[PDB]
Amino acid sequence: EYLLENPTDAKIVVGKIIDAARAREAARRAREMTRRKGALDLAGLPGKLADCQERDPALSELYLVEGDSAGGSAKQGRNRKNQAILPLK
DNA sequence: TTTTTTTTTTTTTTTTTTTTTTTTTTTTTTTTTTTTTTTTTTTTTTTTTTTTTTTTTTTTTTTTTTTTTTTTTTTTTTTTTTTTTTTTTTTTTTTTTTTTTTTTTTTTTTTTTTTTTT
Repeated sequence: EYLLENPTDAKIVVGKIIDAARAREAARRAREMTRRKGALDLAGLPGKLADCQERDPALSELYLVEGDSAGGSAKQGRNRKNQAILPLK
């Protein structure tokens, strides 16, 4: 409600947050985009992998879990944008 | 208000690589054919007393050609070296034991929908 009420202060705070995010992004290591597992294309990755939507590394995670039951428990609750799961045996 | 620069994913189809279906050659495997072993009995072979006329060894002496013999010069034998094979320490790898962590499959039964063939 406060953000909707105060446009100028909200814009100033958003500018500060964007500057902080840019400062965080500048220091990261150089990299390149990577294909991710998807419905239309699998990219030759395992069936057990439950990959994420984010194509950029440094904004994605891989959770190495112990089995298929733990894999399902972690896959049900996660963030599909960043987090991926690869259940071992 | 019109007009100008740049950015990427698509019209893409062709080159490279990968994956997936194939069928010549040395190593297994089932068959027939030839080496082994145990019984019957069977004429047949073979073990053992008696007699007998034989034909080769032992009295005695003879010689000659194999046994004496010495010596030259070869040539098999032995020495060193190195290579090839055999054989045994050494190491590596794999399997089994019993409590732990993880998973993965094949079929019945009915009813309805896709998904190919005719």
